[PDB]
Amino acid sequence: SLSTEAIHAVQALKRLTAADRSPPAATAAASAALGRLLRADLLAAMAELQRQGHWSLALAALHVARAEPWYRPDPELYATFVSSSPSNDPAAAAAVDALVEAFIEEKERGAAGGSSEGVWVGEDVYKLTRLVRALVAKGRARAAWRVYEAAVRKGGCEVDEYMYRVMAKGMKRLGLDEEAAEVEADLADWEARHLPD
Amino acid sequence: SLSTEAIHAVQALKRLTAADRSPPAATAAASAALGRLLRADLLAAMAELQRQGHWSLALAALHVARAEPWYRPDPELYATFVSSSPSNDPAAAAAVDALVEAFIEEKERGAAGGSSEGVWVGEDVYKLTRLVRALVAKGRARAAWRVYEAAVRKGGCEVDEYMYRVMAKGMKRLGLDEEAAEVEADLADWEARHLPD
RNA sequence: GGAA
RNA sequence: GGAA
Repeated sequence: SLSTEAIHAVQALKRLTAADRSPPAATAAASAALGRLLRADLLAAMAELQRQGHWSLALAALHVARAEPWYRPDPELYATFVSSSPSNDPAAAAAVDALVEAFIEEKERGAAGGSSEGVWVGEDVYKLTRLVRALVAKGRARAAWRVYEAAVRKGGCEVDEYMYRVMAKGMKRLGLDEEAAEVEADLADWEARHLPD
Repeated sequence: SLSTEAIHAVQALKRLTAADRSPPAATAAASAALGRLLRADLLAAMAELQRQGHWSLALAALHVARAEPWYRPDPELYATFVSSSPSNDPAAAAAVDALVEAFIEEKERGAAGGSSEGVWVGEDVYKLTRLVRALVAKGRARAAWRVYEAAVRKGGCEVDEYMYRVMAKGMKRLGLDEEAAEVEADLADWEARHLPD
């Protein structure tokens, strides 16, 4: 739920942008209304905006969160944005992809670039699977494939049958067959290492 | 709350109609009991009747309010009527629609018919969204669509993500799919103008 | 929140 | 479940 500190933060951001909805006035009100909010409250207000359908304003709270010190690239955080994005929206579709790009960049910008070893290894499987599954739902095939190819195939993050099953079905159901065949191959290799006899 | 002037106004209207409930005797008691009541008191008595379930009597206080000098077409005022209407009532369902018709007519009858420029532009988004959302709740799809098509699409009233989300889900959830697809299109166009990069 |  |  929302603390009275958060609910009022959302209220403010809306009353402010009520008069000016342009993108420059948005991040101005977002930064002002969600400026030094405790990690917990900021994160909540962000999801509260998503819930209400104010996606653009949620992205604003996302740019504010990035400028905070506790901000970390979270697969789940992004999954939310992907899920709460307007369907049948070419503009939004792009933002979703650009978002997925930001995530991977941020992730590999941390102690990566040559990390001993791996930004992606040790990543939360469940949360990562949620982002992927979410993208495959909105139909961002290419975008879903990039997270996989980067975190599982190149990133060396060990996932499970559930993850593969999601990607395999996803890619095959969104046209990317060469991709689907690869996922089935990775799984084949997975099942080879874990199956018994 | 109700002023002693209002509470007694409601009391009267009821005691009067108690003997005669017919529609002609209603507006007769409504006009008599709520005749020169201060804008504030009249409006309150109206909502008090709604609250009690006396919808027909609320409509009577609405016809009296229309004949007043301070009366203005208010999206919220109507939303109340739509909300307080008896569910599963074919008779009431019609009145709700006729009500929505009255609203748009009244709105465009003012300084409109060629206003430089727009009766609808500058309208209160929140209040307008409440009427729409209220109609979509009672399931008056066509009626909800008319307010949108007139105020947002033709009226040129600039709304937000929350408004679209309401209409998009509403139309799609009430059978009007062609309508829903259009709302998603308007939003797409909205998100194109306001999203970043 | 555009608020049993 | 990686959860109208």
